[PDB]
Amino acid sequence: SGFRKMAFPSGKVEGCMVQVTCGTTTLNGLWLDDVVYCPRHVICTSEDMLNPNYEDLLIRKSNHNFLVQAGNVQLRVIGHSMQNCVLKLKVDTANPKTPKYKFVRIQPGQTFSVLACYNGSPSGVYQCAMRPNFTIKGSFLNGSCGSVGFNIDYDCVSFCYMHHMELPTGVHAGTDLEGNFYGPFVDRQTAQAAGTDTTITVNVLAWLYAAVINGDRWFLNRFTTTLNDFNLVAMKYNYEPLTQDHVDILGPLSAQTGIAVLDMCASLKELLQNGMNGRTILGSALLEDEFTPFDVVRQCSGVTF
Amino acid sequence: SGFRKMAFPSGKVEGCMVQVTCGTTTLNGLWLDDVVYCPRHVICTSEDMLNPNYEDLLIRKSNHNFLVQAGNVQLRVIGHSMQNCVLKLKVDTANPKTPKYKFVRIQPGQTFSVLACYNGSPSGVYQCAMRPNFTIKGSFLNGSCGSVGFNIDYDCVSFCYMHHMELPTGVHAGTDLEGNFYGPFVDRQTAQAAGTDTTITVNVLAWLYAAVINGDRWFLNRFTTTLNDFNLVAMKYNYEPLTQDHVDILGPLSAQTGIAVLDMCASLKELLQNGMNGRTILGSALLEDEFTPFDVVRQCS
Ligand SMILES: O=C1C[C@@H](C(=O)Nc2cccc(C3CC3)c2)c2cccnc2N1
Ligand SMILES: O=C1C[C@@H](C(=O)Nc2cccc(C3CC3)c2)c2cccnc2N1
Repeated sequence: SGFRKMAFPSGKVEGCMVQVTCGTTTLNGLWLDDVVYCPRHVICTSEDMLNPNYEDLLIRKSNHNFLVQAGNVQLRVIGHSMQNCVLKLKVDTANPKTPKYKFVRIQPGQTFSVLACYNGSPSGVYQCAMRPNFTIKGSFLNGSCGSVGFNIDYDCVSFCYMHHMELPTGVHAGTDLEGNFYGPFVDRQTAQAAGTDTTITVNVLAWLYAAVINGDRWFLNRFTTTLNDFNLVAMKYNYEPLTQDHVDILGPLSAQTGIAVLDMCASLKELLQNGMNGRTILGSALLEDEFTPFDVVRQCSGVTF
Repeated sequence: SGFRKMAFPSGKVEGCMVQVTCGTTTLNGLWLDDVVYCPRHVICTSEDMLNPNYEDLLIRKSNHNFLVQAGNVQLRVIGHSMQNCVLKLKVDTANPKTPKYKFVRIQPGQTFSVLACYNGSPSGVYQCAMRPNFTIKGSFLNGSCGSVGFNIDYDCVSFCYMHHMELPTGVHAGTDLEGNFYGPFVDRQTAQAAGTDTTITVNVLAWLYAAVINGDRWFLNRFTTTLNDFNLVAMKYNYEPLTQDHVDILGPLSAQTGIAVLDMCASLKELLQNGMNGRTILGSALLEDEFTPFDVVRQCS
């Protein structure tokens, strides 16, 4: 029993984290095979950050301007290039701890584990969702840039996120490992703001299924609904539309618990309209939207890595 | 900024997890140097579970009755002994991935990371606290026994928990790595039940200090309180007593934020009275009690 916000075990990623230094800037890099990946903003100083010309800053650098430290060992940089907003430093040694991996771009609503790091040293791991407004609600201080997010699908690490910056609201923005931002953000010091966020409906439903599986059933009711009626309610409460694909994805949980997705939608309708009436669900007084259907099934079935 | 329930990176522990089998029972063990630690109940059968006599079950076993698998490899067991409620299996290979480590017994309110494991392979990592009633609110299925809890302050892993069982209420009980249970529990399937659980007051206060550090002040008020009046009110909401030690421990957070500990106590009293009136603190609509003072300073500043 029990249901917790759970991250993937982080060991396979821990063996890839290094420190990257350029001038007076130190941040984290990801060392896979013979390349170190890190945010291209490592090459900027204070003045540069206001309006950087990255190609022009980069052409001025030699390999020896980038100091890469893996533990207590310096790696030799033998090449450098940029891909979108990530810098790729070719080094003279392949990482002997390189896991089986891929680079994947995730969709809003999908979850991943973040390994927060400082000076190339992993400090903490936590689970995040990519918000509908393409931010993440992370926990990051000065020095965390280049921290990465990932999933593990089998023995294969899927890297999906590299941390680039904090927005003024205190939420976080970054890129895939091919250097494309999630969201309408740019890597420069200027006023930027996230869009208004919405709640991830399919995930709330997943978590309601988790609650039922763990014995917490007070919110169930005799009623059902239709997709269109439910979506009018979702829109009113700043919930993402529920699609037929979402309904299909929750199919397993529906069959296991005997509660059809649109029956559970009728539960969720009532919760939005009436609140929780002083009760909790899985120890929370708000509706949790950072577990996917896959997360719920995985944790309520004991899958291993 | 931001504030998350954060676990330690699990890699140092992952490299120590093995599978232990005895008869038809398989669970997890922790392989450090040349010893594998696991719950002694691995040697029980169905019959045994109400009133096992562990010394009598153990004397009947040989080394070769214990199968230990580390990844794809069998380890050879060359010795065994029991210490309290843990079995220690001496094996013929020291674990080359053994981290710097120590065994520490923790007190209620302390937090740690759990690496949940099945068949000797890591499933997930999450953060837990030792509740005042000596249970933890974990996430554990059949096969999770022998999963461990730990902290990593610096490069040294401090092992503080090994998982043994789930109580009827769905909460979890286990031992330190010297095999002494937390709380009044025993490794038997007799009816046992945890004490009423209470809120960890010192941690709630820590987390209110975290909210102030992250720029949120809405819940403060102009009042203070004596320690004794605070405790008289807080007990009525099932909050643990706050002690002078706890007040001392909050001193650094007090000094960082400019808010005296007993003024923060006054804020908490009002929150218990009023609720949150549709607001949140660090993203929660309930008061959070699974961050320690030490955790707050580590994650914020
Ligand atoms: O998440 C973080 C990392 C880091 C940060 O946000 N840097 C940062 C901010 C704006 C723009 C840029 C770059 C693209 C041009 C980088 C930080 C420094 C100090 C305090 N908190 C944090 N939080
Ligand atoms: O945490 C867990 C592990 C495991 C469990 O609780 N085993 C267990 C229960 C009572 C007593 C004993 C031993 C000392 C005599 C062991 C379990 C089995 C089935 C369903 N859920 C779980 N949850």
